[PDB]
Order: sequence, then C-alpha cells, then structure tokens
Amino acid sequence: SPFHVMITSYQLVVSDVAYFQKMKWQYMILDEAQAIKSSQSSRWKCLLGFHCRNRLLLT
DNA sequence: TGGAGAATCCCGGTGCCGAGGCCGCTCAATTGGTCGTAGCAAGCTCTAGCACCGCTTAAACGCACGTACGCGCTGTCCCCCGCGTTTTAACCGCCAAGGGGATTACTCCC
Repeated sequence: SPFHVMITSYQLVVSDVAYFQKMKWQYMILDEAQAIKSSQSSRWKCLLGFHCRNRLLLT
C-alpha cells in the first residue's frame, strides 16, 4: 500500500471532515489528547465520529 | 494579362486538459392533511364611452416661382498607413506576507 500510517493536524481532520468520513481506520492515535478535552469543540465532535476499530490517547 | 511573393488555408500529427459519466449522500422536493381566505361568481349602480347633428374658421392643399443649398468636380497637401528598427513591459513562476475569519482555551461574572 502507498501508506501504512497517516500523520495529520488537529486542524485538517475538522476541515477535511467530509473526506475523513467515507474512510475507515484500523487504529488511531491522538498525539496530545488534551486537545480533545472540550466536548463542545468541533475537534471533539468530529474525531469522535471517525470509524476506527481501536483508539489510543496520548497525554 | 502575368507574375512574383506575400498571406490565408489545409492537411495530418501531437498532447493536454477539460467534458461527460460514475459514485456517495443530503437535503430539498414530494406525499398527506389541515384551514383560512381571496377572488370567482352573481348582482346592482351610473360613469363615460360611442354615435350623430350642425356650425365656425383655422388648418391643410395645390400651385407659382424665386434662390438658397445639395452634390459632383477639381486641386492640394498633410497626415495617417504599411513596413523595418529599437526597446520596454506584459507575461510567467515562484516565494512572502498578512489578514481575516473560524475555532479553542481559560476566567470572571452571574
């Protein structure tokens, strides 16, 4: 495959959300998950909805 | 009439990018029922639109006839065109910036 892991910004996942939906992930890292701590944040609402089989938070 | 040569066309080849079709999904068009009302219908009023007559005289017409002006002609000259030279700035590409608008954090105030 042309990739195994994909690195991206907390900014792009909310901006390109319509492309991030329509995709399915085997594993996900959130690399400094204190970015997610506001449940009112769009980056909480969006990354929550990413179809991912197992998820990990780093903090 | 010919001719030379420039300018316009045509024929086939190359390639690139945008036109035409496929895919996922949202959300805007459709199905179903409600309820208010407006404008469709029947009816009365009398406005004002159309028709006719008779008179008046100003406005329209046919004609005479003069001369003012439209038009083809002639001459010139100046200034705008066709072509070669010189030069400048439009186009392209690539990097910078900044700005602004949406988002996210954290506190104070209610």
